[PDB]
Amino acid sequence: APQQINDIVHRTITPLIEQQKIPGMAVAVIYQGKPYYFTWGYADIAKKQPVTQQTLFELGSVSKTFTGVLGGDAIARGEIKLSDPTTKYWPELTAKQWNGITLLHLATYTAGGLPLQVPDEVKSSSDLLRFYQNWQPAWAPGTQRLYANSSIGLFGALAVKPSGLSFEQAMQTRVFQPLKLNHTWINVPPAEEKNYAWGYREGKAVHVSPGALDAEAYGVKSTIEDMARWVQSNLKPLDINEKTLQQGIQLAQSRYWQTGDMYQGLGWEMLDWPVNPDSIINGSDNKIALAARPVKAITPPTPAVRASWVHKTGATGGFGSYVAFIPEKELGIVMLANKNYPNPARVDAAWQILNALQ
Amino acid sequence: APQQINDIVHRTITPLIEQQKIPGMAVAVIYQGKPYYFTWGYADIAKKQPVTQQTLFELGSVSKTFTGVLGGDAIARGEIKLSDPTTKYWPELTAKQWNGITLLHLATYTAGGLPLQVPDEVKSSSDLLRFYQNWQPAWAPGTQRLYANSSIGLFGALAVKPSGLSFEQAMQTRVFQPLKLNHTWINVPPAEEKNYAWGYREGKAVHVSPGALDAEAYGVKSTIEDMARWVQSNLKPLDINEKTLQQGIQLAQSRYWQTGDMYQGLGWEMLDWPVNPDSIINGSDNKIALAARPVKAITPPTPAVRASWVHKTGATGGFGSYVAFIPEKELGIVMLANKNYPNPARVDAAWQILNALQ
Ligand SMILES: *[B]([O])([O])C1=[C]C([N]S(=O)(=O)C2=[C]C(S(=O)(=O)C3=[C][C]=[C][C]=[C]3)=[C]S2)=C(C([O])=O)[C]=[C]1
Ligand SMILES: *[B]([O])([O])C1=[C]C([N]S(=O)(=O)C2=[C]C(S(=O)(=O)C3=[C][C]=[C][C]=[C]3)=[C]S2)=C(C([O])=O)[C]=[C]1
Repeated sequence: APQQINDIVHRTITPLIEQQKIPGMAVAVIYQGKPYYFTWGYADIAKKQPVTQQTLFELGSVSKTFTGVLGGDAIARGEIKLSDPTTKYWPELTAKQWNGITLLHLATYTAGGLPLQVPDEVKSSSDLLRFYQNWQPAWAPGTQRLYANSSIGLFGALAVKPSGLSFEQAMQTRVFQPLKLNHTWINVPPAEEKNYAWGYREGKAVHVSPGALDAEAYGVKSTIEDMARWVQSNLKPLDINEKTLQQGIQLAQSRYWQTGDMYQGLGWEMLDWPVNPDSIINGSDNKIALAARPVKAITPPTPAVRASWVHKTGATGGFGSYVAFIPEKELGIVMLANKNYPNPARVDAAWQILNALQ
Repeated sequence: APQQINDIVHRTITPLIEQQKIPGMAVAVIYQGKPYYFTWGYADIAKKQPVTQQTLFELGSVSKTFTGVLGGDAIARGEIKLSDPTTKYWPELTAKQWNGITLLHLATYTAGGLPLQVPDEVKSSSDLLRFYQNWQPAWAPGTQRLYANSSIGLFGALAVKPSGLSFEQAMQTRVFQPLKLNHTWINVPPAEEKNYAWGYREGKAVHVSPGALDAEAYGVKSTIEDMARWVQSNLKPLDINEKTLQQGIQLAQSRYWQTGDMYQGLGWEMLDWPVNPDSIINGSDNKIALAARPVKAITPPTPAVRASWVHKTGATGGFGSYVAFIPEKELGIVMLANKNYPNPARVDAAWQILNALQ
């Protein structure tokens, strides 16, 4: 634990925790490829359980990065193609608005306005079918980006159909296990409930509620150690043995669309490095990250760029997460909290830390 | 070499040499990853110099597969992007018709009708510039594929621009050398002239003549063992130590475009395996291969497919070549002759051999 890293992390995080009134937090800095952990506060306030390197946190939409890589792995396996029509994998989706909507569009939120949330009324496979059949796009495919669980969520469910495996079974078998993420779950096992931190919203202990496509859009829970390992994997996919998984990670970091100084990947979002702090800090604010924005197509997509600031924010009703890394510097960071707080604060703290380490 | 291979090669190639009256020939069959060589006739009729594993043949447009991989390597290095306008690498190309024409278009013959040949009168950099500034499109970019030295030739020249290296130096240091192709040259040095075979056209001995963008479009000369090595590298790039070259080879085999049952890559052309022999055999006829055909964009490109028949025909006034391989079966073949005989005959022979072997 070099003092250099120790000081910047504590000087940055300590004030953050107090200002935002965060109950518990865990941080990992990947420096020169090695991980360094830090923890604060409580996982369970009621029974004074502290946050440890084994505490499980709800990742919220950071889960989308796993979904993007799983999809990319299915592509490398030749099971699917981003160029394939959404109907090729779900024939019963006969409504005319689907005609030219591809898996690429679903994966990158550019299908034409799929909604941020899948209605709570949707549950059955049938209910899900009606939802997408009755949906009316606002724009043509590939013209505008609208962040949505309905898009990437569907991408995830369809990308695994050729496998014959459940989305969960495919994730654990093709991503979790190969990478040694032995404490990363879509469904928390009874044996791990003791490590499952509680989330806090308005002082109440809460856990994410079940919902259609939850696993594919915001259902993963992990530890700071597994997330650090997840970061190292995305930092240097070349060190991964499973050929298709190595390839899947590279595809998830490719640049498919551009809006402003931001590039959309599969789950991951990227910006050229050196990046402008204000661009990423102010860009993370929901009011901006959730808005409808026209996109320019990158034809063909740009293969993962080493000199990039790769990241993803994530939240549930009671948790707030953030992951960011720079492949070219072999530097990265993970911040997990059992309190949902402003994205700008997360990104500012991460920037302050990584910029200080180079 | 196993009698299975010796048997099918001897019964297929020897009759071919007799029928086409080929002076000299070299064939290499890659079986289960290992190469086996066969040679016939003379490299130099007068002086009766035999064809050996050290004989250099002019590859013709098979050179385009090298240009494609060098281009792919430059992409992997982050020096260029296929999405970028052609004018970004050639600020001098200001004519309005070039707006919208990207490196991708140049590399895949989809620019809009760039001519098959660069006029013989065009020599200087000055001649080249006004030639391109004066070119007028037959179609809009990205709509029709017209095989041409003018397109891929310019792609090659611009692709190495960022490196500051010459095309020959870039190719030598980034492709030939890392793959141990120690007897492959763009410009044959004095010490290798005794191994440089003569081509034959109407009985007269001939060598390819100099021309604008020749190096980038049809200027490579190689031996049968170097080419077998080239096939092995393209068969399984995961065995290549140089990261960017490994990726560059995989990029050259990606499917950017589709016309009929064939897909256009960077230099390489591919078809799904199993393939209809009649398709590739008749499709090889220049009456077809040199004709414009509408293309369907593959958005985004499909990463190199293992179950593919990958190939490329090549010829000069005195030479005829052919290379083809099937990644999924670690099977491939190289055919070099110092006589330019019909493409369909080359492809039929090659299909007879590989189909008998797998
Ligand atoms: B992702 O973290 O960007 C994300 C995830 C979800 N699904 S969820 O069930 O995890 C919930 C998140 C919230 S929230 O208040 O953090 C939020 C964040 C952004 C936009 C709206 C609400 C409450 S439940 C959603 C979702 O369900 O809308 C959105 C984004
Ligand atoms: B490529 O082999 O498909 C190719 C190469 C060239 N350049 S070249 O200077 O090597 C010449 C080739 C010929 S040719 O008669 O073998 C031929 C082959 C295929 C199509 C047309 C002509 C004569 S010079 C060219 C070119 O036009 O210079 C075309 C294709």
